[PDB]
Amino acid sequence: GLSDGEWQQVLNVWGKVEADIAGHGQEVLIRLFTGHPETLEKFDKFKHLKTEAEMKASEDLKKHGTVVLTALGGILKKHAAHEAELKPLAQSHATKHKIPIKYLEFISDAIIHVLHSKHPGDFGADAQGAMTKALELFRNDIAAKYKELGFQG
Amino acid sequence: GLSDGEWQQVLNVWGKVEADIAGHGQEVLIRLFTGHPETLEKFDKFKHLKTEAEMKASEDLKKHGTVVLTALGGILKKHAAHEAELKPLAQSHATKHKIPIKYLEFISDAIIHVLHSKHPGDFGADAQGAMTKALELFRNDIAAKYKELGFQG
Ligand code: HEM
Ligand code: HEM
Ligand SMILES: [Co+2]
Ligand SMILES: [Co+2]
Ligand SMILES: [O]
Ligand SMILES: [O]
Repeated sequence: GLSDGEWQQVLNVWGKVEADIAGHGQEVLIRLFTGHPETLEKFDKFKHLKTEAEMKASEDLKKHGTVVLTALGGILKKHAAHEAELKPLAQSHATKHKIPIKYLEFISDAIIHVLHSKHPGDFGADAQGAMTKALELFRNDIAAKYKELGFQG
Repeated sequence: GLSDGEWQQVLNVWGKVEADIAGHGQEVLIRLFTGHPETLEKFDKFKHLKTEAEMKASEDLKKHGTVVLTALGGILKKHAAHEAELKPLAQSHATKHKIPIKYLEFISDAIIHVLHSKHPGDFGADAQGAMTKALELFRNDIAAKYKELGFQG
């Protein structure tokens, strides 16, 4: 896992990328295609390109390089924002509060019941099943952080 | 994982909680402590409450109810926002493009290389280490989806 300052280092350098995404995208695919030419074979519109000069001249490769870094940028920013909220929760529940995963199952059961009983119109079998799965994802994320810190519970 | 409609149910359902989070929180915690009393003994500020009467009467149990459901709401929203960008990318690259994990390593190395080259000033040893881990987490997320869909990456 990444520390708070590491995630901030990644967002910090990604700001520099987004400021000239067209050029960065170009260089990254040329770096890919020259270093590992088997990768060029997946791209119908590019596999004809033989040299760095032809690849730099390809408007298609330029535009796809931007499509790739735009998508990556968005996914890393989303990953970082999930971690900024998950990490301190996991940290405190592990080391200070000392809450076994089982107890998080208990509170998950409670959340489902209170929701069924207070908002049954908005909480059918399908929503109840959706909310059940979402709370399992939340506990598995805490659980994957508990193993990292070596918290036994 | 969950379908777009499932997440939308969870998010709809969450809306009805945010209308009265104080009350919802209070009942979840009271339902938790009555059902499983060992959970009350992790709260050094609530373990003096013996009855449901004392518990409904606690200003701070109620305020802690709001803290729990707020944080849980926040984290599930960020979880869903990450998935919504991971899923389509994993889908297309597994089923249509058929891109093995190995190739995602190559493009990861290329991004790191071009950032070392073009932006040393925002990309020293620590920042490079940070990005290396961040792209590892990205590949793992993709690899986890590859398993679900049956694609051998
Ligand atoms: C960080 C890594 C990557 C990102 C963020 C990324 C992102 C994308 C995006 C957004 C698309 C267009 C929408 C889509 O089809 O899903 C795309 C298309 C594609 N990607 Fe990737 N990709 C990555 C790595 C790779 C690698 C390593 C390869 C091949 C070696 C690859 C091959 C392709 C191909 C063939 C297409 C279709 C191109 C076309 O039809 O014009 N991707 N990629
Ligand atoms: C959905 C599940 C849970 C969420 C979202 C959650 C969230 C939080 C938050 C945001 C805090 C305050 C910040 C912090 O210290 O980390 C907190 C504190 C705490 N949580 Fe949790 N929690 C959950 C489940 C549990 C369970 C099951 C227990 C115990 C059985 C527990 C015990 C505590 C304790 C003891 C504190 C310290 C309270 C104090 O001294 O004032 N949590 N929780
Ligand atoms: Co999560
Ligand atoms: Co991710
Ligand atoms: O790509
Ligand atoms: O909590």
